[PDB]
Amino acid sequence: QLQKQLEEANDLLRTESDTAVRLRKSHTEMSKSISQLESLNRELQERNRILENSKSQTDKDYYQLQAILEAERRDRGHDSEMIGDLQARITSLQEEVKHLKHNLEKVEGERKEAQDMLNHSEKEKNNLEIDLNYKLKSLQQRLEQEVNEHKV
Amino acid sequence: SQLQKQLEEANDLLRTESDTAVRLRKSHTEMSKSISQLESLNRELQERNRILENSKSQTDKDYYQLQAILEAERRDRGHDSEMIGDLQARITSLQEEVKHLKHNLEKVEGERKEAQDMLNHSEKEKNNLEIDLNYKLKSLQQRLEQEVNEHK
Repeated sequence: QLQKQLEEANDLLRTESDTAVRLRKSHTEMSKSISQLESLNRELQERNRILENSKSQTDKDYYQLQAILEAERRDRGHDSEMIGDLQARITSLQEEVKHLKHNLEKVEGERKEAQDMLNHSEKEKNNLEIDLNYKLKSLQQRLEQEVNEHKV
Repeated sequence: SQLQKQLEEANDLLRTESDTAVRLRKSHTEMSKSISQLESLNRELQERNRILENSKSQTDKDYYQLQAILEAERRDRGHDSEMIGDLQARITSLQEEVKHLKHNLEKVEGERKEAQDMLNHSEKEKNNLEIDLNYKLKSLQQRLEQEVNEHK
């Protein structure tokens, strides 16, 4: 009868106030978890902020070494210009040497011919002087030998 | 009809209770959404970190490659500098060979000129001598033979 109807509402009202205790326990554990998670996510957010700046710093250091590389290259470039100009100057000097040598030779040849002509002129003139000297004296001797023939 | 009011309490409570059992079933589904979205953000945040750490690490590797390019290419500058010195030496030798040839050419051409002058003096001295004597001998000879003939 009703004794079986209240013995039911008994077991039911029990499990209800029972599972209400379990829900309250459920909810105090989820309060505790979401609070520890809010304090953890705060940490991961900060390690990330740090990572980011870290990576951005690594970038700057890379770029900075590139800038140094591109300056080196700019200098190695001036060395190649310089080497090029020394080589060109060398080439020019060499052909100048060649040319001057060839001129030396030629002028040296012309000096020789000149000296040959000079020598011949001097010898020819010398022969003349030697000849005239003896012959003129030979005239003066022949006249002397007549004068002195009758000197008493 | 007094206990009928007690069944108005119970009825009314089994509705306020059946109602907060539905506000819960909804609350819990709204929370299992948040938590699912947090899991999302969390996998995303973890992804960025991974990419960050990887991009950062590839940059470190590239940095060391870059440094190696600097060292390698800086050897080719030690050689460039040794060359510039050698070509600078080859150039001073040549500038001297030129200085010396230019000198020799000036002298050898001086010698030529002088030999040409001496030759012109020499020919002039001789031909003046020959001309003068020729004239003086003519008169002396004629007048002697004016007499050698007036003998007969």
